[PDB]
Amino acid sequence: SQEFRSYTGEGNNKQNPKQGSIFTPFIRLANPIKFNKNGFPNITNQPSRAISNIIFDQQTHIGSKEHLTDMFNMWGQFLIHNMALSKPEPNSWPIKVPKCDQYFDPACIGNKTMNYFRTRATEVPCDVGKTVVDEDGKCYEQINSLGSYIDGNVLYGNSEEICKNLRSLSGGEMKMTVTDVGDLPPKNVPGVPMDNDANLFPIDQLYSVGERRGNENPGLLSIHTLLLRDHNRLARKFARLHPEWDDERVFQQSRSCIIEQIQKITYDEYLPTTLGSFPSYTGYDANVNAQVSNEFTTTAFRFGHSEVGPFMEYYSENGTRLQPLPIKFSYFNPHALNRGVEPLIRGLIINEEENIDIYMISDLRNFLFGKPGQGGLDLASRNLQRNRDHGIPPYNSLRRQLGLRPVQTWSDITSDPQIQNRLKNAYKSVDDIDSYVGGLAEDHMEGSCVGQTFYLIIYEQFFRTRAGDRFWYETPEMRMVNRECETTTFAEVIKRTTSNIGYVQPNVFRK
Ligand code: HEM
Ligand SMILES: *[C@@H]1O[C@H](CO)[C@@H](O)[C@H](O)[C@H]1NC(C)=O
Ligand SMILES: *[C@@H]1O[C@H](CO)[C@@H](O)[C@H](O)[C@H]1NC(C)=O
Ligand SMILES: *[C@@H]1O[C@H](CO)[C@@H](O)[C@H](O)[C@H]1NC(C)=O
Ligand SMILES: *[C@@H]1O[C@H](CO)[C@@H](O)[C@H](O)[C@@H]1O
Ligand SMILES: [Ca+2]
Ligand SMILES: [Cl-]
Ligand code: NA
Repeated sequence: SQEFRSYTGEGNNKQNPKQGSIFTPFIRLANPIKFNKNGFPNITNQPSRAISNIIFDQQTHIGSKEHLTDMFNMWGQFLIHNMALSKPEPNSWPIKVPKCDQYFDPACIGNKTMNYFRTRATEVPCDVGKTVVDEDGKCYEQINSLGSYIDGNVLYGNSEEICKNLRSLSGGEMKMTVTDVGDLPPKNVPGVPMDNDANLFPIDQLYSVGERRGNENPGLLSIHTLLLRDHNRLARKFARLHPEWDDERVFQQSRSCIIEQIQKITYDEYLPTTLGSFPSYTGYDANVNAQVSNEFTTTAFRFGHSEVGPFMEYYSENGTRLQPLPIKFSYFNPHALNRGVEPLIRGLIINEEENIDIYMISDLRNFLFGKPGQGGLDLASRNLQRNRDHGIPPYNSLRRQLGLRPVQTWSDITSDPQIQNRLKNAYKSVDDIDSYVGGLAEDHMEGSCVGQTFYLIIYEQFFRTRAGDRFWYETPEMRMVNRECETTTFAEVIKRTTSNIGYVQPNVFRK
């Protein structure tokens, strides 16, 4: 009776069963400032949408200075969906639109807003860890509505019941939609609630995968598809190798391989690209907590929104460039896979992404439901709100609490005058800068695509989600379990799972 991971994350740490499990408070690297959970946070800086217009506005293409690909940030978005979800409660703190905003209030009605709901929170002890006494006299911490471990929840769901509805229960395989253009994920699966944020298409047309927001964009769904194909491929092998294994055993052995495949790409390919390198595994530490930190998911790792390019490229088998799909048209759009995943994959690995800086494309920052005065969303604003919702300390306060030296003037953050000016325009002091905008404004660390601050927060998180993981693939007991897997590089998984994909570079995150 071999022991396999749970679907929720609990049981991973023997001494602290719930450690890292779903629906548990986030960790803090730095004390939060009072965020007044039950009301609005007391913010003296400019509102989120103002900071968005002043700092994040983008009018031209910059292009990744590190020469990274769209596939790189598709994995980043795929990676975070394995780790953290800040699920909101019906606790409304709307985003105020400045009067006369050309994108959300051209008629100059100064009461226009964008929907925002504060993250689920729970009362915590005031004399434990890094918290703060809220303005109502109690201490609160935000709740991670997802397992903190990299455990394939993106494919298999967050519980037994959801998992056994996504899988065929035959040969240990996952349900799939067989089509004229390869195998695609399933649809209309009972018990698998899928997100429809943009609400362009009816939910019965969305694909049913282990992660609610899997339909967010097609490039994300494509990654889901290939790892599902690779899963059913391994299940057929284990079925032939071990005919005595029932459906449950073939599935788990296949699930175990895919989890290892996800982990290996992250720590052998993704992180060395993000941070320039990464130390080698040093063994499981039962005293390390793998739980996600509030600053990691809220602040540091949200850099990807800066790097998303405006267009999604499509290429055919013979290498011809097809009509690019603009991001704004791809939000929760299953039609993007009508011609299979191969045309997307080709575009993702060849097309260079956007630079990680203060600028965010307008597909994300100025997305509209229709006319310029009725509805829409601003991802830059949502991030600022979330940081202020969670009580992320100011830029210089965070650095101090991370063991870094605080900045003294604007030039200490960057030499680019236009960045300096936009910071002067948005904030009157460096000690008023939001950690999110400050870390983005920093110069990239040597060999990295992020600044010193974000570098430190990201490095600190992924050290723990590896060291604190009892089922980490590099541990002796897990090399034994996964002795018949076929874990390779991401580029080779693509070839294994695609039809006539064409040329694929070894590192699909670069060039
Ligand atoms: C649409 C969105 C994306 C691309 C078209 C996109 C992309 C990324 C990348 C590439 C990331 C990291 C490398 C990344 C990180 C995180 N995102 Fe995320 N993202 C899109 C849309 C959203 C939306 C909407 C949210 C929630 C907005 C809000 O906070 O109100 C979002 C969140 C995050 C996030 C926080 C994780 C969490 O706890 O939910 C990241 C670390 N992304 N995105
Ligand atoms: C808001 O913060 C300012 C200082 O940042 C403080 O003077 C003021 O009293 C605070 N307001 C509330 C309602 O807490
Ligand atoms: C905002 O509230 C309603 C929105 O329907 C609007 O009629 C009203 O004029 C606005 N309030 C102002 C402008 O003070
Ligand atoms: C093959 O290449 C030609 C050349 O432009 C292109 O028009 C056609 O769509 C391609 N068809 C494929 C790859 O099936
Ligand atoms: C915070 O605390 C309770 C414990 O009583 C949790 O069950 C729940 O998540 C709430 O939001
Ligand atoms: Ca950018
Ligand atoms: Cl500098
Ligand atoms: Na997880």
